[PDB]
Amino acid sequence: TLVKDILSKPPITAHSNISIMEAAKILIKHNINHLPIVDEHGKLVGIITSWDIAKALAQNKKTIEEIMTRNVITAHEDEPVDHVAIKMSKYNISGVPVVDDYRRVVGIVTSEDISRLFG
Amino acid sequence: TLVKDILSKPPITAHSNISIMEAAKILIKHNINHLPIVDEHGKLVGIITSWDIAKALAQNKKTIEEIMTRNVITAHEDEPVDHVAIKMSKYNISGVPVVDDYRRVVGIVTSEDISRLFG
Ligand SMILES: C[S@@+](CC[C@H](N)C(=O)[O-])C[C@H]1O[C@@H](n2cnc3c(N)ncnc32)[C@H](O)[C@@H]1O
Repeated sequence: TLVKDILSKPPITAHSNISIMEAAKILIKHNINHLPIVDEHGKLVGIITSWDIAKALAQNKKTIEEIMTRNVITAHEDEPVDHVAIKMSKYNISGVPVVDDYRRVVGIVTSEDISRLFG
Repeated sequence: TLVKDILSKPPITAHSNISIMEAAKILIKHNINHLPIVDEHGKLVGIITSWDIAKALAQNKKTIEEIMTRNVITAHEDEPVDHVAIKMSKYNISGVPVVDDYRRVVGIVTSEDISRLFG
């Protein structure tokens, strides 16, 4: 079971220059809790969840780039699913962006996406 | 093991008239993702998570009352811990406020609390 295999839908990403409100609107619109942030060239630079929306409000930040998590735990398109599951238990995270060798975001894998593949 | 036997900290609550930003500050300060909302008597009236903070910002809500979830599953201090775990699975929830005879909040049990004891 590789990752590039189990991807079912397009990636949803955002740029870092956007407001906290715009980011929140994106989460709600797509009903997602993980939003990979890409630069103007489509390359991964960070990640946002609803926790970071709360954190931005608490720290009085205006843009996503001031609050996004910059050390992103990722999976490779050619990576095995079990390794991703272990990554997610180890770091206690529930979503990992899937990247290629050029750092483009090809999708995202969640712990619900995985929950299916084990049960 | 009753609920009262596993509570390890005081309750953390907020009033319904506080701003979205002020609620967000409470979540971040205490590193919690569930915030029971109470009235002037301390009676449970709702609950918020960081997801609700995001929802509120997206919708330009001003206070917590405008976004809080009012349909809140609870536990009593004298309820078996296992019965709380059963509720979490049954209603697909991750945080259960613990209430007393006046419906005041005396603590909260989370999914992580359960996994730490019984995972
Ligand atoms: C308190 S931790 C708990 C993790 C929880 N699953 C969440 O949604 O955030 C919250 C932080 O995890 C970070 N985070 C979530 N997924 C991540 C990932 N794949 N790589 C790096 N950081 C991540 C987010 O930036 C957020 O600020």
